[PDB]
Amino acid sequence: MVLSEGEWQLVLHVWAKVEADVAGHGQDILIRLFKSHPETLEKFDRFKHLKTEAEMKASEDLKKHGVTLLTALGAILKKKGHHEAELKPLAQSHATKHKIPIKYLEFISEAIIHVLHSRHPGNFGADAQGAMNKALELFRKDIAAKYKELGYQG
Ligand code: HEM
Repeated sequence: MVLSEGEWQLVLHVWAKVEADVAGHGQDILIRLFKSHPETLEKFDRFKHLKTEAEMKASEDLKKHGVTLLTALGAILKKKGHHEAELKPLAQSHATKHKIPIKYLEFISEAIIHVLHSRHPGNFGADAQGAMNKALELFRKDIAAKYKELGYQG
């Protein structure tokens, strides 16, 4: 798939707002993902034990990882499709070390879209959401193709 420049602009305009508070968006997203699909929490051996949203909100570690995650995702979006290099190390660790099924990447894509919609309704109308969705489908498709070359296709 190929996004047009206008779609990338809609994606990088709402991402510039996310970058005004990387840690808070990172937290929101991971929590939304763990509340919505609790099974994904089990993948994190470092967070697994957290029992409530209040415990999640108070975890410094979780908030630090959320920054790591968004930083990595942001560097991929700013490439505007030319992300081959960035994707390599990410696909290798999630497919071989962490073992993250494609289905989970769909779950966190849904969490990202929920959170932008709640925080940024004025910059995340229907067209901007269809473009973000197009950009995350691209990402998932390329990661899935790499998973396959690596021997996991999960
Ligand atoms: C937007 C999608 C994703 C991005 C950009 C992303 C990015 C990262 C980054 C940059 C790291 C650290 C370096 C490395 O291990 O590669 C990381 C680690 C990790 N990620 Fe992801 N990730 C994504 C989705 C997921 C999902 C959906 C899960 C699981 C439900 C997952 C589970 C983990 C785990 C288990 C670690 C290790 C955490 C720790 O250090 O103990 N990732 N991910």
